[PDB]
Amino acid sequence: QESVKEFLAKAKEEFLKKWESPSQNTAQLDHFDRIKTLGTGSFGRVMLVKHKETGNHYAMKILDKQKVVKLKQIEHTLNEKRILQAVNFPFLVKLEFSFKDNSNLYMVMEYVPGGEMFSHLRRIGRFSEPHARFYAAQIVLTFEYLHSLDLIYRDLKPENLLIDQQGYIQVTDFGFAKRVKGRTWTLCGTPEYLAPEIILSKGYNKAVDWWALGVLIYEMAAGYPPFFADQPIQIYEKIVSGKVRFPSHFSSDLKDLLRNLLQVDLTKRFGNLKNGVNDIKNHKWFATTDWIAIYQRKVEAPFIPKFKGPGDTSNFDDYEEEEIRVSINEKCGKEFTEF
Ligand SMILES: N[C@H]1[C@H](O)[C@@H](N2CCOCC2)[C@@H]2OC[C@H]1O2
Repeated sequence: QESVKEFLAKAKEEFLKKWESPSQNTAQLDHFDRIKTLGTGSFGRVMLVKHKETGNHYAMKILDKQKVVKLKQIEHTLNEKRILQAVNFPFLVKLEFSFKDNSNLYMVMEYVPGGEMFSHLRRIGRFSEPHARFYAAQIVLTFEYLHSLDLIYRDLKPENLLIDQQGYIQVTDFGFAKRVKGRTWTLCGTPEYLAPEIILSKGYNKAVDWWALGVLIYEMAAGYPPFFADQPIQIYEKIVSGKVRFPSHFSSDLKDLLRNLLQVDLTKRFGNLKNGVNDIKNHKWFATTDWIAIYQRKVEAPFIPKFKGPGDTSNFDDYEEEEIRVSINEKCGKEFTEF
């Protein structure tokens, strides 16, 4: 399809230019006012901030350099920043500024006020198949783009997908993404979404992102993921068996797609065969999908989140508010020279 070949050829040209010449130190902390904590992890936090000169709102990710080294995430945090300053796609969150100081690394992204897809899924119960299909088509197009750049994403799940002001998806949380020619080996991701070859400590490739799409479409349509248990070891046993049971309300076309995405043998899995992503785009479950209209954002979305303005935080949840302290001395300077 010529218009798709030329689109992706140009996409890769523009990605490589920025990849080979990354930007650095494009703002500083006292250019912003702090508003609220939006999310936390074992080495970082995300805060809503407002730029003092322009008044624009942003999601500022703050990573603690000393905890990054301890949790062994140095290369991952350098992957994340380099990838985010080089990509450009309608359904990816854009990096606007980055900088560092004596204690922390900072990535400043556009703020999306609609909240995480996870919150909306749990409030509604499950998404109808047309509603799940609209979100899934945006993930297929985003993976077609990323994989053509030799990037793997490695953390697809509903908590990492935001719903925007037009009801469309924005993928965020690029902390495990990596540029990969061939195979890679790091153990990372979230237990319920891991493909069997990751659990078995094998060299793996972009097929793990297509497995995770199968898990996501099942979770959107059922209300719960296909493999669950109280301990990760029990989750892993179910995954590598891959025996999966489908609710009776699933359509026959949906069950067929999911059996081909949740294929335990990676050499048989849709998205990893000779025809690549087109085995997915041409599947009967997507027969009603206008792929061009979705990319151009001309389709009316299933619902628009309720929010009052660009600074509204009502769709995110409440976290303890702690300080952003910067040490008087520099920490881990050498390890993050390239950030
Ligand atoms: N070639 C072998 C593969 O494991 C399968 N193929 C994967 C590539 O695409 C189509 C089918 C199928 O099962 C046995 C044989 O044919």
